[PDB]
Formats: sequence, C-alpha cells, structure tokens
Amino acid sequence: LTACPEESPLLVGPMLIEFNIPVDLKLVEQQNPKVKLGGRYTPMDCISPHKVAIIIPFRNRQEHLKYWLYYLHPILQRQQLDYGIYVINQAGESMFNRAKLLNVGFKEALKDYDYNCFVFSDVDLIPMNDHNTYRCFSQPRHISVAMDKFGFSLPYVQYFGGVSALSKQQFLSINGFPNNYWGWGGEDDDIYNRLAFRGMSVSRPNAVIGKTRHIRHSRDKKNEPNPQRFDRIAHTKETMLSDGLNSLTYMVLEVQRYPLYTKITVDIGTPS
Ligand SMILES: NCCCCCCOP(=O)(O)OP(=O)(O)OC[C@H]1O[C@@H](n2ccc(=O)[nH]c2=O)[C@H](O)[C@@H]1O
Ligand SMILES: CC(=O)N[C@@H]1[C@@H](O)[C@H](O[C@@H]2O[C@H](CO)[C@@H](O)[C@H](O)[C@H]2NC(C)=O)[C@@H](CO)O[C@H]1O
Ligand SMILES: [Mn+2]
Repeated sequence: LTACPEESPLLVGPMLIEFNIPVDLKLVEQQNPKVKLGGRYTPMDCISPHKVAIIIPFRNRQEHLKYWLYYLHPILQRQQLDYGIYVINQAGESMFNRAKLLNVGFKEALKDYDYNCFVFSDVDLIPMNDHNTYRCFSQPRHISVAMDKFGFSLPYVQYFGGVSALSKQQFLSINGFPNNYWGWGGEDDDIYNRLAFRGMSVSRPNAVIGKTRHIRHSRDKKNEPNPQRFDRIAHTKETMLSDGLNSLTYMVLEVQRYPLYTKITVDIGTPS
C-alpha cells in the first residue's frame, strides 16, 4: 500500500447540509459499512498519515449527534483519514465544562490507538465542503472558519471556537486545555491565548471551503455564561502551567462502543 495523495481524489466539494430531515443511525450504519465498532475507520487502499481522533464534548445532545454522525462519517472517509469518533459524555447535572471534556477525550482516545492528531468538535457543527480537511497542520488549525451562525464571517480575528485541530505535540506544548472554565464562554479564547504564549499561530482554510453549518438550538440549563470568564482569559499566562493536562482529574464511569462512535461517560467533578 502506497501513501494516500496530498489531496483526496474522492472529494466532491460543496455539499447540501440540512436539518429538517429525520435521522436513523441504522441507515447511517448501513450506508457507511467501512465504519467499524466504535466509529473507527482506516483507508483500505492507501496509507494515511493522519491518525485522527475526533473528540466531541457532550451531554443531552443526542439529536445533534445523529446529524453529526450522518454527515461527517461519509465526509471523513472521503478525506482518507484513519480516524475514530469519541463522544465525551458529562455525567451528572452540574455546570457543563466544555474544555475539560475535551482534555478527557485526548487522554481517553490515546488509550485506543496512537492518534497523532486531534480534532475537537462541538456536536452541532457540520462542514459544508469536504476540502475543509479534518486533520492537523504545521500550526494549530481552526476549522469552522465561516459558520452560517456568524454569516460566514469570523466573529472576531482571534476566534478559535467550534471546530479546531491540534497535533499531539501542539496539544502537549500548551499543557492541553484548561479545566477551570465552568459554564459557557472563554475556554476557547484561553486556548487561543495558550497557543500564542507557546509561540504558535493559527492555520485556517479560506472562507469558502471553511463554510460550516451550526444546528440552531436554544440554551442548555447548567451551561449559563461564566461571569469570571473575562477575568480568566486575562490571566492565561499565569495559569496555563498549572491548569490543564497535568492537573486533569476525572473518573470514567463507563465506556460504550456503538457502531458509529465510542461514548465515554465521565465524572469530571464540580466547580469551586
Ligand atoms: N441564540 C441562542 C444562543 C444559544 C446559547 C447557547 C450557546 O450556544 P453555543 O455558543 O453554540 O454553544 P453550545 O453549542 O451551547 O455549547 C458548545 C458545545 O458544547 C457541547 N454541549 C454544551 C452544553 C450542553 O448542555 N451539552 C453539550 O453537549 C456541545 O458539543 C455544544 O456544541
Ligand atoms: C456582542 C459581542 O460582540 N460580544 C463579544 C462576544 O461574542 C465574545 O465572546 C465570545 O464569543 C464567541 C462566539 O460565540 C465564543 O466562542 C467565546 O467563548 C466568547 N468568549 C467569551 C470570553 O465570552 C467576546 C470575545 O472575548 O467579545 C464580546 O465583545
Ligand atoms: Mn452550538
């Protein structure tokens, strides 16, 4: 087997993404036969250099996940990636912690395979063009550059939320993500500040290939805006050495393999 081409010849480009449609994972499982237990997939006709672990922070977002699985599996396969899908389900009902959930995904995914790249994706964002490759680059990669929710514009130049990707080394270089952001907002700006503090830049696909759709939804109880968020992002320099992968503590309550994804239910503590 030879290494897959730099660009995949299976790519179609712009695709039609809609969410009025109903989804059945059985059909999805059925439409995507190459996808093995736990949502793992490896190219059978070429060797791919990207061993990607796609991490999804999660809690009470099953319908969104269904659409995510429905659209992304066919896409990822076309991108000729050797990947796996990890849904990090937060147990309990205390304040949501997006970033800590992502750190957990990093540690748990490594237990399965030697992934070298990590894509962190909100459950409700779907790429509109398969040229927007879900892998890592020489620089941390911001993937959802043109979200319809923001009218295809970056809400602000340093925006690093939605979907992003960090190689195993880039992730390790910043001590992973912070564990101290409970509730909505800021965790992603902290991460962006971490990158800059370790001397890195952000790589992005152009605004046309980077178009992506966000599933319109309402607020989730227990993920209200975090008031101390402004104060935390202004002090990232002082807290990133101690808050992150090296201070990460959680408890896996269960690991369930579903055909389209591995679901890891975890107790990540409470704020204080
Ligand atoms: N205009 C309506 C504003 C809606 C306010 C809710 C905030 O919306 P967003 O900024 O998109 O974030 P989110 O989509 O709520 O949270 C980010 C992501 O974390 C995850 N997430 C967050 C909260 C929750 O209860 N469950 C969950 O699974 C999920 O992957 C989600 O995609
Ligand atoms: C009205 C306005 O422009 N508000 C800005 C905020 O939207 C913005 O908050 C950030 O918004 C992103 C888009 O949803 C979030 O991903 C991000 O977490 C959130 N950050 C914080 C700290 O709340 C901030 C950027 O710091 O600026 C406001 O002006
Ligand atoms: Mn959302």
